[PDB]
Amino acid sequence: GRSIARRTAVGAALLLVMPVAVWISGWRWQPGSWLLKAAFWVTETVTQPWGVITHLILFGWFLWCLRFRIKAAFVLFAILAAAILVGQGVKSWIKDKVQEPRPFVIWLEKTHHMPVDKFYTLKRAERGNLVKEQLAEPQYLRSHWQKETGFAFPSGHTMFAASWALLAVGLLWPRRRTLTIAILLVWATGVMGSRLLLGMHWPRDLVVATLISWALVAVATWLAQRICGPLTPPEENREIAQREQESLEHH
Ligand SMILES: CCCCCCCCCCCC[N+](C)(C)[O-]
Repeated sequence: GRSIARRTAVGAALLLVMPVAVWISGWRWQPGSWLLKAAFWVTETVTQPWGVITHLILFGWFLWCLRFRIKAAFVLFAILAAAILVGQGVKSWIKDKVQEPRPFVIWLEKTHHMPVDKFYTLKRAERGNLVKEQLAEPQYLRSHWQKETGFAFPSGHTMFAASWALLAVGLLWPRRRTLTIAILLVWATGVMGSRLLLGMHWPRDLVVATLISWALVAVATWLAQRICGPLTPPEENREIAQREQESLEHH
């Protein structure tokens, strides 16, 4: 019954573990040398460029594991899509009220001799264009800081990876390759870590995207299940049991 929502919850909490830990810890970012590249790979698996690859594969794969009760599965991926739309809607809509530095911006204004008092005594958009110019004077990492922003926004990356992971844990505990759960969990954590290491986000931001991710996934499961039909074990109790007893077979 409510079991999904239990697991989902637990999942959130689990994924809340690392960032709250970090958040409490007083850690700060600064230069290093090879980690940046791996973290950049991990974030690039969510960036779109590519993709859109991870996303589709996870989509279809989920649909396989989501068989039987697949009637709601599509509904589910529609709801998620809907909020996704809603998402890009709000994102693009307000870039006004942010006014917050990204971990690297602080180190920058410092390193570049920019009185913080004066730094915020200046405008709003001019600040951003100045961060752009200060960035202009590794390379790909610069490309990423430019492409992203001066101001820190919510974490899309976190939200996406975390929503996937949450979906994974929550709506399947009854096994289709539990490797999928463990992998989405570790991967999600890896994206969040990727954001931290790259001077992209403050730990609180990660915590919050994980929460948003939680609420989104929750509302989506409850609503998709409302109309019509849940998963729940599908007949697939017998089929999953049939795959379970195949584990001890050989003889
Ligand atoms: C900065 C990018 C804006 C993203 C818009 C909001 C995204 C929330 C969608 C999370 C759902 C991920 N999922 C489960 C469909 O894979």
